[PDB]
Amino acid sequence: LADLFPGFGSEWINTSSGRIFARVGGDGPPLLLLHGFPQTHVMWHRVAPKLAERFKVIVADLPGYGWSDMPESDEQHTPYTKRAMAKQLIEAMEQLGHVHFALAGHNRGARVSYRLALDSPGRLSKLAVLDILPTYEYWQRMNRAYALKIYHWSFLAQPAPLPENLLGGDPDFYVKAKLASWTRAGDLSAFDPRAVEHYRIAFADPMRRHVMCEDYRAGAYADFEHDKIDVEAGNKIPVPMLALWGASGIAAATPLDVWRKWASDVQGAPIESGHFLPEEAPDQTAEALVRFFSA
Amino acid sequence: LADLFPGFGSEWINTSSGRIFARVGGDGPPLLLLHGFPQTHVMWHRVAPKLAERFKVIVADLPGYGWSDMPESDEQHTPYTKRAMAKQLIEAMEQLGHVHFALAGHNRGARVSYRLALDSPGRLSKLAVLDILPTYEYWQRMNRAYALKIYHWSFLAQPAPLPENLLGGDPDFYVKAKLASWTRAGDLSAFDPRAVEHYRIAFADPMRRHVMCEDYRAGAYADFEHDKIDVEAGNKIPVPMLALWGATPLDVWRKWASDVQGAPIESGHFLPEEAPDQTAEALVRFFS
Ligand SMILES: [Ca+2]
Ligand SMILES: [Cl-]
Ligand SMILES: [Cl-]
Ligand SMILES: [Cl-]
Repeated sequence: LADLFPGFGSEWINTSSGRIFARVGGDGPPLLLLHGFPQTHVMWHRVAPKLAERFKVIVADLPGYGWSDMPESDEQHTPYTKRAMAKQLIEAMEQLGHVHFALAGHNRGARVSYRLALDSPGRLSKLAVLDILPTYEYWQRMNRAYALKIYHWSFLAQPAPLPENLLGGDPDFYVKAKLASWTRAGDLSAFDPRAVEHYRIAFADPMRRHVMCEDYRAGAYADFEHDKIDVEAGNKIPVPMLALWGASGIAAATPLDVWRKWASDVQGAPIESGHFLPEEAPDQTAEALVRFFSA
Repeated sequence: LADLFPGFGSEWINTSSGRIFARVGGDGPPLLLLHGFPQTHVMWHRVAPKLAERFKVIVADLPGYGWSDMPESDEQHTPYTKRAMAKQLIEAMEQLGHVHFALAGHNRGARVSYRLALDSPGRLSKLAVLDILPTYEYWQRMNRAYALKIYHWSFLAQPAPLPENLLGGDPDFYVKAKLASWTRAGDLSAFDPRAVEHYRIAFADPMRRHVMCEDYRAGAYADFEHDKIDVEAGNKIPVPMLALWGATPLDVWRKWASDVQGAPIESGHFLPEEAPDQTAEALVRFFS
């Protein structure tokens, strides 16, 4: 497996919940980057060099993903809830001496991020969320057309071992089809092939697949309940926020109008891209982030 | 593979779209019984005898299921639309000289059945549907709770080859899990193991699984649009109808049908296997 981060160090950070793997580079204000599904930390490899010119950049594998440890799950999927993930990443950042930091997330990693902002706003200087709406909003909008367009939220959330058994026959085919499907073009041309191999090797481990299923089960149950509490209470994130989305991404109204309901100081823009902003549109995504976190 | 229909013949019935396999038994007024997913005609083995006491009973594999031939599909999944399946079964019944008949269906076969009633009501003396609502109504209900409970409606409808690739790895586990998970008991104890083996064997064939996905693709697309035309027009089935359901559905069906009665049955989804005495008694009473 390639090293996609020239001159970044490598840390395995202890926490009460298990080790977090990270690459660490640059210097300046601390910025944590969180990937999602079906990826690992390496999906930031096109933008991290540019960010490292201005920030101390911490590129972490989510709890249970990549080279991070995999806690045993439970009947409420607790360790793979976004609440739990956020707590674990807070601990990992305190191990580095970072109690107040900037954060950018994509997909599951973005969900961790906004949940962190709702639970522990004082931890964050600023927050960016890439190509997502809140988990509550994804579920609320559910109807036939959404159910058919993006099916995997309900599929992976089926009780174990249904999705795990289905995914075990030909895992490579599933992971690669997902990666291609969510890009602008519908192919793998956006991705460095060495990055694709990181994703494929992760996905090839049944223990890593089970984590991804627990993640989505959390996404259907507890994470959705946690979000519902907030929206019904009228709680908004006070941390300055950026919402960046792909014009051909996954996230009627614009994602910016959705986020205004969840955040009292939010800006946003689309980028011409599928879901995978940092790989499909690296220059633009890096520029948007640098500008936001520096301003 | 066991013979679960004592005193029934076995016929291959010709149609413009391919052969329909059926077990045929009994004498008297004609009654067609249609299975659904992931089963075959054999799921009626517990109730067909009692019905054959009073009716000529035709137990048919749906187009593409079981031993019925598999018509070639197309980009709109046409031969696995309920409209097209109902046309095909009308032609099969004509080959027997039955142009006015009673019909009971379960799951996918219940959808063929209410579609046949909406399109060609003169074909039917009476109609029974088991443990379904109309396709349009499921889709209208498709919020977070329904997306979770009826996830397969979206998963099996994904474009080929996604569900076919996933189902090939361990088909036996998937078929057995669907069978179990929709019963009251949550296991396979309600089924005859011989019946289970018929279902497993059909499901083990990639071409048979492809047909199932084509059925669910029709279920998400054309079948939905056919139904939506009827609900937007205010069309109600005029045929005398019974809705049985596993323990309202009757209130739903009264919006779709002008002469409908209904009752719950103590059962999970698979009424004719989980609750064979109660289902047979209800069907015999209605169809008599
Ligand atoms: Ca330490
Ligand atoms: Cl989203
Ligand atoms: Cl770019
Ligand atoms: Cl059905």
